[PDB]
Amino acid sequence: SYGFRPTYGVGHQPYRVVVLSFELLHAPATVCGPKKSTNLVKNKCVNFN
Amino acid sequence: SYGFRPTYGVGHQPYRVVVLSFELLHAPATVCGPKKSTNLVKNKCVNFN
Repeated sequence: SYGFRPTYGVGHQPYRVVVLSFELLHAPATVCGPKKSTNLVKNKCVNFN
Repeated sequence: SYGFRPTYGVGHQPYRVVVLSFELLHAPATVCGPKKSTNLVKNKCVNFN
């Protein structure tokens, strides 16, 4: 057990760490923001995303 | 002279440092642990160390 106290230097103070672990998979997309969906074209070249 | 004091942050606190310096030489081995010596074979292929 560590035993950190609030009156010492930063070398013995607790820091909450969120280890973001992820992987780019074959699965359908889940979490990629509120970004605007656009229209669809079937004959013209576009910069699709 | 630094003049260190025990009531300041870690940026101004003395740290004892042991600089390990070594080199892999032709000389016979000296310091490589209590690891178990094994038997010897003269006709069979092995993974020697």
